[PDB]
Amino acid sequence: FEHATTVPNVPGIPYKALVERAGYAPLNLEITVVSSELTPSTNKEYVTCKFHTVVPSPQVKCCGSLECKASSKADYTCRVFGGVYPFMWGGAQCFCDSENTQLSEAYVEFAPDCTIDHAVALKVHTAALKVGLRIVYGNTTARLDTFVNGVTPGSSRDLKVIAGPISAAFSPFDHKVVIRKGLVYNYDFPEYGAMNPGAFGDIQASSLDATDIVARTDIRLLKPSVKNIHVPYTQAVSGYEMWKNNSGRPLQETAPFGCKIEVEPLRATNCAYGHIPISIDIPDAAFVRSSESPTILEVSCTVADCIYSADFGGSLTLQYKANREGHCPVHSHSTTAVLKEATTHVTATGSITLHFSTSSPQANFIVSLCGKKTTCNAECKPPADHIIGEPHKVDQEFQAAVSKTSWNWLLALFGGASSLIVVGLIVLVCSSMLINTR
Amino acid sequence: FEHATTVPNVPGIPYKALVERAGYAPLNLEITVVSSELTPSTNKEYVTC
Ligand SMILES: *[C@@H]1O[C@H](CO)[C@@H](O)[C@H](O)[C@H]1NC(C)=O
Repeated sequence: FEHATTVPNVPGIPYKALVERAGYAPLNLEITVVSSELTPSTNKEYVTCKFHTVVPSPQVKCCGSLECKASSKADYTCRVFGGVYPFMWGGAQCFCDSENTQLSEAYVEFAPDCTIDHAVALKVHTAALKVGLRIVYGNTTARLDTFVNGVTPGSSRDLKVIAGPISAAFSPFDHKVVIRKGLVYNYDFPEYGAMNPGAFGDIQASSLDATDIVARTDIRLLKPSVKNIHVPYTQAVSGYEMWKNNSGRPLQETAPFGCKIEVEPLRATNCAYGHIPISIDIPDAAFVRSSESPTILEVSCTVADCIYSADFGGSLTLQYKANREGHCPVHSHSTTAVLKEATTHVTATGSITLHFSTSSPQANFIVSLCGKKTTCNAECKPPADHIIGEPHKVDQEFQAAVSKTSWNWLLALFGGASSLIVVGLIVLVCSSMLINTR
Repeated sequence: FEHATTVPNVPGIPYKALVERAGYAPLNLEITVVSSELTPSTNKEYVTC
């Protein structure tokens, strides 16, 4: 048999649901979402890091002329200078008064340590959600893991189960993301092929060890002004360090709904938002015929005490009269309250206590014991402790916080002035015929 | 759990009170004032004889 149900997408909060079939006792269905896994699609854009300026030994032509030549190295900057007079520890290296000329070229390359300090800029899209479910029926447990899409049933014991699609899509990831040393940042990294000195992504490479690099970082050579040989270079500060200084907080301290984010797939995990519609198919053999199910008679409630607490602190008692020994299932059909146990032993005239949680002070609802029902009600109070860190609001509030006494107060407050105007019009027409008498 | 009371300051008169918590059976609580003790602060002015 196939049964459909909507469950909140949140870990550690089981959901109880029943299946009704003629001739078969109701079967408890417990559904738990063990862990969420939001894994989006990503395409590496480029990788950047701190760079390092190669300053190769300047070329010098003694007493002759020379010309600059371009090269394919990244940020290559070449410039000639005439009138130079190179000097070294050995003294003069060229000998001609101002005829000699020196050519200086510089370029940039990623520093070796980058091999571990690299930062990769990624583009994200088409977030996909994966849910792991545990289903309990007839004190039998089964596991599965399925994509949220409602067209790819999972495989578990050759059982097909379908989930989703999500009610409202949620994704903490933004179109442009940055990764470095296990940390993820939100940032609009410049597109590959576009560079801006003194900012993130001033050195860009397709791969960490790509021989081909493209990058401009505003290197301008200077005319030598010292006796000995020396090539003076001036350039802007590396952009990667500047981003590092003010990069801001990572995404672990900004993701809503407490998504725990792992880098290597770059996926969020174990966060809650939305409702999952799921259709579960149970084998028929799992069902038990009502003939062998225990028969109960003369059931009733007694609310020993109930506390309108966030945690599961409400108590209840049920009194039953039966004839056969066995186990029968129990449940609360009112969404505002959820029980704790699903099945209980049944005796000839036994009574059993149960634990339940509610999201309203007026705890009034219908509780099904085995195949029978019993309506019953009581009043709960707010708790002394108002902050706790355990599963809360097993059912969301449904504007049911209004108490029965408050309902009665509001009902009695309102009066029928409309009836009074109607009576006024009626007596007015009566007076009208009276005037017709006069 | 914290629970407050007002008791008569007098020895040999036990006071019985309860604590109410949902899901917990009521717990008796007996308070007895074994002996009072009032000590004032003093200074020695002088002595005579
Ligand atoms: C499950 O419940 C049925 C009904 O009482 C019982 O016969 C069966 O032994 C239970 N199975 C386990 C593993 O407890």
